[PDB]
Amino acid sequence: GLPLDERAFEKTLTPIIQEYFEHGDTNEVAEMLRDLNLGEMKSGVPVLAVSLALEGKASHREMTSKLLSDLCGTVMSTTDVEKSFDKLLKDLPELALDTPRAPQLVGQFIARAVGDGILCNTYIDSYKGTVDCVQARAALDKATVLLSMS
Ligand SMILES: [Cl-]
Ligand code: NA
Repeated sequence: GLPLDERAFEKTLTPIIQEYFEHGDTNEVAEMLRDLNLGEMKSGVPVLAVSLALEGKASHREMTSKLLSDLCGTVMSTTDVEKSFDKLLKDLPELALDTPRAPQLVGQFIARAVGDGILCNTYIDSYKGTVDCVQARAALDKATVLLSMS
């Protein structure tokens, strides 16, 4: 349904993710998440990580895809991951204000998640003809293109 402690959540996880962009140890992030024992807010981690990476270096975005692959199956499930991308698609209109190419970059995050097997290959299809948001559509379309040339 609805997540709890969202505002505090962002305040607590942001420094942890930013630090990860520098040390590159996904196990450090995993330990912090085990300490927090997050409820449904588990799905909020990928969204925040992606959101911060969008405004960072291209290397941070690659490190983020790696983090998602590592965390899935350890501190969160594919179900949490799918919920995270659903949230990401919804936040796209706001994210694009700071990063115009956010849709395309989210497209790569989606393609990579499907490649790493943490996001079902039918995820994109399910949204085919169910999305009104042109930004979400652009992200899904970019993901489709990237997966065709995989
Ligand atoms: Cl393209
Ligand atoms: Na990934």
